[PDB]
Amino acid sequence: QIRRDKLIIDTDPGIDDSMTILMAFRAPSVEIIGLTTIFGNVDTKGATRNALLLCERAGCPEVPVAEGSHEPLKGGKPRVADFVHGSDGIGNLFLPAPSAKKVEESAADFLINKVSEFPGEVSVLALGPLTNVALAIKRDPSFASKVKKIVVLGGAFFAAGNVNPAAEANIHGDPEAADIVFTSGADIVVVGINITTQVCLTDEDLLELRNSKGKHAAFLYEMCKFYRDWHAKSDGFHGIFLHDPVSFTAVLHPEYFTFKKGVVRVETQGICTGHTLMDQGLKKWNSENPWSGYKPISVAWTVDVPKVISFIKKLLMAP
Amino acid sequence: IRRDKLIIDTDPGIDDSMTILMAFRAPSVEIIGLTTIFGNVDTKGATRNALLLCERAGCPEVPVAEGSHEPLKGGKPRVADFVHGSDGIGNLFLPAPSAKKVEESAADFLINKVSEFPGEVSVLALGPLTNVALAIKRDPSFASKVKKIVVLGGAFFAAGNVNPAAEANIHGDPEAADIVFTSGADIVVVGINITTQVCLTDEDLLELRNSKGKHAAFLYEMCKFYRDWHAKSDGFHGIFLHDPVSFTAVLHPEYFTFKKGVVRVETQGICTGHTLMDQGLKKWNSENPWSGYKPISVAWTVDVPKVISFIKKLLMAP
Ligand SMILES: OC[C@H]1O[C@H](O)[C@H](O)[C@@H]1O
Ligand SMILES: OC[C@H]1O[C@H](O)[C@H](O)[C@@H]1O
Ligand SMILES: [Ca+2]
Ligand SMILES: [Ca+2]
Repeated sequence: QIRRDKLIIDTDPGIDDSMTILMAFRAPSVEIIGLTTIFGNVDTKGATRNALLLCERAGCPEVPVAEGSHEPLKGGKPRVADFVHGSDGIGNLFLPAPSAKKVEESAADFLINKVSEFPGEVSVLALGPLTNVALAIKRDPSFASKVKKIVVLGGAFFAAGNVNPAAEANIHGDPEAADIVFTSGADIVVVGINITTQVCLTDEDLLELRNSKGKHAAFLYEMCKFYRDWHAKSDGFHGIFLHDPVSFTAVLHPEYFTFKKGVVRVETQGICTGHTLMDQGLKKWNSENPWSGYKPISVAWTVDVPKVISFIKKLLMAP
Repeated sequence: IRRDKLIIDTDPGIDDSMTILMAFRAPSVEIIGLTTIFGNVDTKGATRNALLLCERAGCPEVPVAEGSHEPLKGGKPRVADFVHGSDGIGNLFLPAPSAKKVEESAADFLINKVSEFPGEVSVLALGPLTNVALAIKRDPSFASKVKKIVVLGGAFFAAGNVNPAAEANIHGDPEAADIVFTSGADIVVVGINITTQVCLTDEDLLELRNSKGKHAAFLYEMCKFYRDWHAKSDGFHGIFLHDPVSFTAVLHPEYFTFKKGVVRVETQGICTGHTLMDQGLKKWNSENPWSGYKPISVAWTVDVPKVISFIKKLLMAP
């Protein structure tokens, strides 16, 4: 009935990625044109397996799943967040293998091809390390102008990281890729954990979800048991933060946030590897520095927490 | 009254000069020496200004010990002459002092005084931390014997002032700052996240010039250049009070709140000079560069009216 905006989700499912993907398949204003997978919460092969299973669970096994890079741009087999998302990446449910199969092309080929087929039409929601997006940008200098918005869940702006004091997980997963994306000149919107740690579902909210008429309520509640237990052990919070679902909310309802423009750079070496730092442009520097001359991006600054929670709950609890 | 022994390590420097003159007039403080470092001006220029400040305050007997001419990594340091003027005091070009520096380097002066009075000597660090790091490396007992080190430096979850990542003192010597912060000494750090909240407007500066303050004319004259830099760079008609706020933390810690946490400094890459604190509110799954070190105190909030009132009272005192 209503106009659908084309969206590619680049993801490492992942418990909150899974919640976001299932919400996105239910959003009537969205047309998911594909899922592109990356490592982080689980190895890339595990992320592809979960993405194919989510397409089957949502009743859309025809939605293409394109497998991305198995390692960051600097190389090396990545250590994955199995202590947060379980050994299978979805809270240790150990589900049977999907029947649907991934497409032949890589995530980077898929991103380039779709953006070239529908110029200015396709937005990218990046929910994991930015390796595939950086590969597309490096391979295609016209990608930045052809893509619509790139909404990124990543970074920690003037706030503690979540892998260590300096870095947020997605950026730490591939700092070089994040620096390439943020300096690409594309229309980028970054939602850091400085924003998403303000948006939580309590144990009571999780029980409300389990008791709801939500299409995937049972599955969402089961995955969230492991996820909630990690938040209790590590952050001392009884419930879960909503990271990937808040970035999806910034795609559909940017009016629930305020944004600041600024050049963003990523530290790629030393103790602060993975740190994201924005130059707001409020001070005139005496000399040039690593933030000089780049095109600024939009950084989520404040969030209307009740409006975001209401929107997420509505999609999760929808029959 | 009983006076707390204090060594001021400094790169004077316009706000360093304001702080030094305030410290010489504080009855609860005994300034046992000034140790100089580069930053706002080359070390030789900082020594010249420190000796001139001792003369101006009527205490030319106060020892001035010259410190390192370069940061620990070596090479000629960048000087903030665009902020503090070519002479480091706002282009006043005043005659050189009669008083002379002592023979001992700043690092050896710090070591010797701390060893003479274990647990009793405090250090107020107003510039890059090179001399303090040299004292820690040269004397393994220094960190345990110094009473407290109060540092004006860093930017905690806030923009730097040399570039988006780094505050000037830390950027001046990142390796030295990392040595000081991981030394295990009783350290208190006051970052520019705190001091950019404390300002003197053009009206406050005029009130100072028109006051009966002992050093009012000199302070106002130095601040002309300083204020012009703030107008051009920060878009603020007035000055921030950086070094005087750290001195206020020494005398009136009750005007601030502090958080404990391990602090590390980035020494390479685009974020060279960045200061980052681990608040310890999250249990990490595995060890990281903030693990295992002794935490330090980081100034977190400030009662701005109380700090401004204290600084103004000291600056305007006859
Ligand atoms: O730091 C949070 C992010 O890392 C993981 O990828 C989570 O799913 C989320 O995207
Ligand atoms: O960044 C401010 C500091 O740098 C300079 O040394 C100033 O005097 C102050 O100490
Ligand atoms: Ca994710
Ligand atoms: Ca100083």
